[PDB]
Amino acid sequence: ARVAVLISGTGSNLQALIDSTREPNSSAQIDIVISNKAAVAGLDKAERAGIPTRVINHKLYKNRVEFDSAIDLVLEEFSIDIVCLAGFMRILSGPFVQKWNGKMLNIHPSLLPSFKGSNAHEQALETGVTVTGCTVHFVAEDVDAGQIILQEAVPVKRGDTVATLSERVKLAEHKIFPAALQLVASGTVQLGENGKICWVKEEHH
Repeated sequence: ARVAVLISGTGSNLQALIDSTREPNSSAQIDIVISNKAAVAGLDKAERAGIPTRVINHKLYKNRVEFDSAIDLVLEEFSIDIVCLAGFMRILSGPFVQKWNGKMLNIHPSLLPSFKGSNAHEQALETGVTVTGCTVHFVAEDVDAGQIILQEAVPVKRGDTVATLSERVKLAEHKIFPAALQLVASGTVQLGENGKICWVKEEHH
């Protein structure tokens, strides 16, 4: 499967994803990284890795649909099969999300449905949970919404700060984002017609 990563900044987990695709039995290759913002660190990560990049500036388009159509055209040109969102900060239009239904993954630094929205590590600490985690899911129209592929529980430790909790969750993300991509890229996990996850036994051995 040919994979695009959409970013807006540092491309968190992008290196984890690249490294996983270089493993011997990978089902995925990262073929393009697209940012809506010029000269961000995630672009440099992609370029240093030899991966094509594009910048699509939302200010050059009249509205969200036209902007997202420009993203989709690049995806079409590069024959992309699967999109991963790695810190992408714009809300994708309904038409775009519908088109990519079941082929677009995002990650969130909580065990959804807990701690939706921004600042999930601070929300976990303020709430006083002892277990948090991260979640990889298919993207649906409501943000953080969409069917869950993988989750990993991560402990909150006595004394944690936002920084120490965030680095522990990030280590889990580095595990589950590539693992989820491989499941989807291999066809082991697909989104069924019923809109629920399907774990498929593949014909090819």
